[PDB]
Amino acid sequence: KKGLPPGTLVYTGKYREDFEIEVMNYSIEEFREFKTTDVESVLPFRDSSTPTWINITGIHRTDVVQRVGEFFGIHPLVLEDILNVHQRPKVEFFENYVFIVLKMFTYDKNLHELESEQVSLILTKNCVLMFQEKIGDVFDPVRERIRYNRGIIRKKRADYLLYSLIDALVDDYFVLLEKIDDEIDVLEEEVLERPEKETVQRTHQLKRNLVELRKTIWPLREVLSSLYRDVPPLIEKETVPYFRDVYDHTIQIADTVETFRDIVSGLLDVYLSSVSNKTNEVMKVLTIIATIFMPLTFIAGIYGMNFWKWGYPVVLAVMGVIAVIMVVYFKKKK
Amino acid sequence: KKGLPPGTLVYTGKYREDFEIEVMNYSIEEFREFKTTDVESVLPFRDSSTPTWINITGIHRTDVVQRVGEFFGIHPLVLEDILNVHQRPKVEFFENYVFIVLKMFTYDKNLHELESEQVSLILTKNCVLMFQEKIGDVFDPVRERIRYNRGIIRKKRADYLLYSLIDALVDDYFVLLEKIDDEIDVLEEEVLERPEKETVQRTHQLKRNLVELRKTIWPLREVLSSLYRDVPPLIEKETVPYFRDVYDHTIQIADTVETFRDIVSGLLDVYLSSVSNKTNEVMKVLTIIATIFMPLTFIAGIYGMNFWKWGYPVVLAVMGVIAVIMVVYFKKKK
Amino acid sequence: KKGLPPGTLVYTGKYREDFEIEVMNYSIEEFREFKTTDVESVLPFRDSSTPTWINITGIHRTDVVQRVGEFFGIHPLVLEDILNVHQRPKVEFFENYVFIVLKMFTYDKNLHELESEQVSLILTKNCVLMFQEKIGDVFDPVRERIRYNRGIIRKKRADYLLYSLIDALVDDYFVLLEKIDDEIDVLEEEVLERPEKETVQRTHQLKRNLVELRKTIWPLREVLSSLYRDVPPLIEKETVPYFRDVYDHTIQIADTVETFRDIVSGLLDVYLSSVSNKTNEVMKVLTIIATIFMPLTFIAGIYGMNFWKWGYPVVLAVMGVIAVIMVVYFKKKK
Amino acid sequence: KKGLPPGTLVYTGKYREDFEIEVMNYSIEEFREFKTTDVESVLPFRDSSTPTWINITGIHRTDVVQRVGEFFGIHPLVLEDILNVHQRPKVEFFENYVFIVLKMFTYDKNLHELESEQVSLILTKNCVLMFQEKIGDVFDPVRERIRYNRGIIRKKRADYLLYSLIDALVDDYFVLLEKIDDEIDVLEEEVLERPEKETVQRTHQLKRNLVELRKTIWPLREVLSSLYRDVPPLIEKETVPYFRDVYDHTIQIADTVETFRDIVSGLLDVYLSSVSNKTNEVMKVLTIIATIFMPLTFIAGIYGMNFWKWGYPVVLAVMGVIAVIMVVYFKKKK
Amino acid sequence: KKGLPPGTLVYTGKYREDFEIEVMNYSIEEFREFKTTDVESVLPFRDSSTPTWINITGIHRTDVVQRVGEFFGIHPLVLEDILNVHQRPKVEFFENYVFIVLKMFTYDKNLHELESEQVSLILTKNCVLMFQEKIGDVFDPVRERIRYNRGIIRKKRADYLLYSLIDALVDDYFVLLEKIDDEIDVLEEEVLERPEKETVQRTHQLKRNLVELRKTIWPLREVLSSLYRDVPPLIEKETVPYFRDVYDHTIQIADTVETFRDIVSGLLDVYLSSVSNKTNEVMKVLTIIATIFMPLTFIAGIYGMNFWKWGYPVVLAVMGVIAVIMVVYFKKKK
Repeated sequence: KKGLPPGTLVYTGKYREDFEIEVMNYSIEEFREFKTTDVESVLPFRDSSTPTWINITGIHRTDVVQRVGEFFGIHPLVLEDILNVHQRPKVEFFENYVFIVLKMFTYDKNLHELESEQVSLILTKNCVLMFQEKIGDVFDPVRERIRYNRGIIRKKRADYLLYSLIDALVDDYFVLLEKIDDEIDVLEEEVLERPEKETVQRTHQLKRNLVELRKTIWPLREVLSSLYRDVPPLIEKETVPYFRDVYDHTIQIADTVETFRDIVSGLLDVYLSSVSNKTNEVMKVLTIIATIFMPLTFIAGIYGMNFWKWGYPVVLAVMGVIAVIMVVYFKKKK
Repeated sequence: KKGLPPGTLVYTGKYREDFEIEVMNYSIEEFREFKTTDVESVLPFRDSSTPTWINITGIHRTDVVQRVGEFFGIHPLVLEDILNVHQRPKVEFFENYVFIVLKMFTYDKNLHELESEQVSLILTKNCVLMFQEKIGDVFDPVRERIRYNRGIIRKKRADYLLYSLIDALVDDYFVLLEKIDDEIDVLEEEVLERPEKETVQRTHQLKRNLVELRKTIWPLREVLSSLYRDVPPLIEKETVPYFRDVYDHTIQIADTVETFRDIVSGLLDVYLSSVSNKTNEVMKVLTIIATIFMPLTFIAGIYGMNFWKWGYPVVLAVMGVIAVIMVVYFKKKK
Repeated sequence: KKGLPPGTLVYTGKYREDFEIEVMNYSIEEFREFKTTDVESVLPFRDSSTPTWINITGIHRTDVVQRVGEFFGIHPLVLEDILNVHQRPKVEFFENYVFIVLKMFTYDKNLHELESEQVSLILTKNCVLMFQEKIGDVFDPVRERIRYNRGIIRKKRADYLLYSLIDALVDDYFVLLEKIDDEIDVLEEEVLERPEKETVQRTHQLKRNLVELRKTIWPLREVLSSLYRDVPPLIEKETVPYFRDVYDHTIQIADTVETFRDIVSGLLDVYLSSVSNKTNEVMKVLTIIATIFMPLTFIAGIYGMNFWKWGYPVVLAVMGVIAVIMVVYFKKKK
Repeated sequence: KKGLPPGTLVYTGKYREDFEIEVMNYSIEEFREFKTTDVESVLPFRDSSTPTWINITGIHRTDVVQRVGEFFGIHPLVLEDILNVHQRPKVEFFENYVFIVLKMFTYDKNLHELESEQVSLILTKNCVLMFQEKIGDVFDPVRERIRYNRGIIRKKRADYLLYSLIDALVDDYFVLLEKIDDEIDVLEEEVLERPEKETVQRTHQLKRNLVELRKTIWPLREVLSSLYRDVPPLIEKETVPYFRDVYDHTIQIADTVETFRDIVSGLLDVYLSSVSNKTNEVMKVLTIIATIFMPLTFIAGIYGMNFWKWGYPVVLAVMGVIAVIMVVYFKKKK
Repeated sequence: KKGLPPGTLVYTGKYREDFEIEVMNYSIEEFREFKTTDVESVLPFRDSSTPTWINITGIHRTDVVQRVGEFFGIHPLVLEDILNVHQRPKVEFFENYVFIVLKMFTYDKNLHELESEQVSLILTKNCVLMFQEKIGDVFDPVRERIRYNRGIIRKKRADYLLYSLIDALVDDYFVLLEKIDDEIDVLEEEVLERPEKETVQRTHQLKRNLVELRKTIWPLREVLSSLYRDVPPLIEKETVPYFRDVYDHTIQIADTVETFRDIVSGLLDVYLSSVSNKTNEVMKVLTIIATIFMPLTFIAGIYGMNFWKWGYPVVLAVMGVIAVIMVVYFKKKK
């Protein structure tokens, strides 16, 4: 089911398994990280001048979110939507904090199905609050840039770090689609030249799969559309243009998914075609052999009477000619 | 049946049974409630210092609705659109009172097709006038929060009471959709593997019911559209943020309804794919036992002539060989 | 067959039968009504202080229309579109008069097909000029309101009179949809279960009707759209609220029509399903009796050899075994 | 081919046979017309204060168009867009003249498909420069209005001359669609009751043609859209109101085209229905004579044994009873 | 493999074969060109007072591109999307340099499916920086115009040279469409009257290839829509109108691809009719020879009784009578 209260902290998902707090504070020269299971050890990062990313992996522990929320000054309505996993990826704007909800898919090969967790992000002063349902993600390459000063992540502010985690999750969508395209191509070829039972079963799954994505990606476009024109954390022409490379990344997917659904729309029709092509050929064999073997067992049936003479190389000779008379007629359709 | 007069008080619904006036007045410290059949006793509540929730259930009583409209100061054209329950969910903005028309869906499981009542809301000064068609609703959580002081409902003003009732009403659609989801997931799956008579029947009703739903949800989103950028009795940064967690809740439902229709649209094309191959499976059996058994019923037919000697293990030997030649020939289509 | 002149007065319609000029002049207290064929007797009303409604039934009298225009002050371009019955319902806001083109459908039960007369309206100073193609209209209740002092038609000015008629015309469309709904709600039931010759025909005609209805209601809503954010003669806070109830009524219709088209769209798809299964109903009986009786007409055909002895109950015993072997095999499809 | 040059005068049309220049100059009481092959005899009509309609029929003569453009001061890009006939119907607003591209369709009756020529219209000081590819245009009624001095064509200025032609060009489309309506009204009838081989050959040509028009009419509507809210040469109190009845006329066309395409849309699906029902009619016949005459040819097959005696009217009595038993079973599907 | 780094420089295509730098510098009377394998030699062109076209064919050399970037002050984020060939055709606007990404199509005739290379363009001061993947392009007519001094390419500025290359590209899409046109116009025919196995194969591929085009031309028009109401380097009344004939052309393309997509849309609905019809032709032959011959193989079967006397011409007379009855009965279906 769903929820019924007015605005309380309740988890909706199904990852009541893991709990970690992977914080990675870093400036221009120094960086420190630690993976703890205590909130009192990570809260003081609030008024820290050094850019800090606070990852909480295991949002089943409600009280922890409430503890982090009441301290940072997050309004009740927002903290709820962090735990409510069936929410529409959105962008909420307030006076002192920016709130963003995102999704992260993980697809299984061969067996068709995809399940996702809700990655919640919040930007305040110099902090990036991250929220996951389960352990393990696709933020590993972002961690790598922090750990060994790769690129320019160390040089930049906190909102860049946000935009670094966003671009990396959008990068995962690329890989996701890149994994889907290879899964369509050959399996879509086996629709025309290998049509049977589960061939349709696997198709309806893809439509559902594609709808699943487009309904999650469609608002992702407007997510970045509202963040391009207003810019509350400003620092304009360094973060904003970097954001276009992420917007070009999101608009890319938008039309890329419409490409798959557009093809799979007319893909189910192709099935009936290659099946109807074999409907007629099974109708052909059945008709020819009834067209010629039916009159000949009929002329043998009346000959099978037993209550004029002549015929063995007389009737069975015209029986051989009439058999050829019907074969020639059967090449005005082949 | 439809209307004809210029704009009088006529009830078009078919619930002329129940009638009970329920009023719930509360402040930050006190709480009072009662259930009566007299309208004169609920009138002085118009100019109350403390927020008041006036629930008038069973509006088939024409003059009773009129009595409230005359006292509170509600324009006659609106009082018509309350008794007329076939209206499109809309939001009217007046200088004094706020008017909202909403729907409440009661869905019957297994046996398909749905019926709905019209919940009309009016917000003036510090009162919320609620108009229902029949006894029994989904606003019990609101009642439960007033009665035992749960959440923050007591602390806030009169407009929050409106938004509290709206949150409970919108949360019903979640369950409504969640019930339709479980009435498709296990029924759509059985469309391909178990296709029969009532399989096409209940398929078309879903198509009807989804359209019935989307044409009521589509304006229901727009009900909140004007209820965002205008907001006359504002109290801004208290109701507006709470509103957004209902606007993102109404969009979620709206787009989830689109997820439903899109799958059901091309669902009937899948049905023909489940038949096409099961038409050809009946074709393969009908052609084989006519292409192997027609030439052998013909050879026995010509051997039935009774007007060369030799064969019993000579002719049946070749009739068996020719029968095997057809087995090899029927393995270029499997 | 259409028009080619620069812009004069040619009646393109098909009702070249009747001609009557009905006039209803009323105030807050007095009321008069008279019917005449003399055009000279109905023109003095142009400068009348009291509101008046002039019905010009049967516009096939080209010269009569020319007389009214040159007197009331009607630009020839506007006069032309009135006799041009193949017009897109529109609203012209000329500096001194309001011009509105409309449509009125009368439906035939059982035997489908629809036809319309173009009801044109003009508001200037204190008079409403009405135009019809034939005798008979849906404006009977309006007359009943003026004659018997019903509602608030006597008390108001001349623009309300215009909106009274428009309210009546829209209310006609409400019954039309219900009549069409009742010609689908019960006819749809026999589309799936009684599949015959004309069953396909009516689907096409309803699709034709709904399009011939769509492209008349789609602009009809936009007629009021421009008539919403403008109104030159105005009296806003006394007309705008009234008019709105009609704009909510037309937007109800606009959606209602799209509701029908949406159902009837994939209604023909259902028809092939009501055939594919019914083809396989017959495919069963045809295959059964040739799969069990074809080897048995073959084993008895080879026993038709006359040129082993043994059995009457020796072969008929295996004939009963081989027959049952095909009865067991035919329960992997049922 | 299309082209490789930057912006030169190249003719990609295929009507290199005719060459005539027709000029009509008038004021209000006088008018002159002459057909000449010289361009130096028509150039001095640029500085003519009285309205001049210069028509250049057969633009294949490259340099002939250039001489007009060089003298009247036409910019290179437009000059090419006169000879390049594939151009998308557009309207160009420049500093000293108004340019308009319009298509004229010639429809072939019975035998389908249609070809087209490009008409170019340039409006300068007091001239309307017309361009054509072949002798044959729907501008005759305009000529006849000038010749016998009909309507009000004389009284007005130059831009009215441009609008007159356009109004007479739009009227051709009313007839053009009228010729398509009938090509559907009569042929679409015999689609459901005359299923041949080349029936689909013509149906597909409507799906080619209805696209051919809507790609030309779509810009046409918008060609007037911009010609509504702009109008540089002004005299709007007689030109703009006249324009409106050409704009509604161009909307009437656009709306009717998409009325046709929607009926033709689900038309082909109707064809499969009339085939699937007639597949059942043949399925009904093919089963009976194999459901009754397959077991009866079998009982005579077991009586084909010749290696009990009893009856002739005893066996044929049970052969006749079993046969009528199957006649009763065949009344559970009809 | 897709991208994972932050915003560095990596080639993503497949053509890591060639490397050529081609520079064309000119003015009113002068012209220069050369092919160098050294990058340092094409650097001082940035500050040339004369317009220059710098082509860097073979971008895979990351260092070469990086060298040009840091020299021209091109921001890394833009430089990425140059080597990142898997992008959306977009237009960027900076104060000093203008950037444009445009796809270029190469099509193989008869044997379907196509391949593309990304052409990057950077305009700054008086230079146009082109970025091809492989040797061979569509910029030949331009090179012809620069050397021989054809047209007005010499007389205009640097931005015109960018526009001269753009029109040369938009023109190639006309050639691409023309090929695909005849790859459909004649191939569409031979699907109805020539139905085969691989015929459905290429039908689906052109469904995809239309998406590949339209989902690349759709934003290729937006490239010019943004490049219309902007004009940073301007040169106004010279380039502004020139652009429009490149905009009108790219509109034509968009209106041409949608045309195919609308015809090829329901092209497979025709194919099921090509089956459905010839299914029933085969159904007619299968029924007749079982409707005339089956009741006569039954009479001859019961006449094959061996356990009345009379006729050879008494039975074969009624055999002929019944055979005729079935012939007359088959004239209610032809």
